[PDB]
Amino acid sequence: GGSPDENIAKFEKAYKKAEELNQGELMGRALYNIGLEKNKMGKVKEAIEYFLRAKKVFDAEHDTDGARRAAKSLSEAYQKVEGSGDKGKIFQKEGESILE
Repeated sequence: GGSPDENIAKFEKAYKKAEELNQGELMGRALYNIGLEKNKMGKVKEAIEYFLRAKKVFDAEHDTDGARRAAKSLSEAYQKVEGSGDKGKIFQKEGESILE
């Protein structure tokens, strides 16, 4: 297995590991990943929460990149809050994992 909401259960543990270390870059990315999992399951409004909280922690770190990155995924979500998906081919893909 490895369902997105079940992956969140691990990412919340990983968030607590980020949080005890107080490393808001990691704390932001943790909630951001959770939000991506929500968004792909159709939990758009739940995705918003996690991208807002992720972004908020990036804003504290002054990492404007991750703040805009969470806001970009927020834009992806807000389109589905206005026109929920819509009958059309949205060119989606996997999360940018260029982590060597």
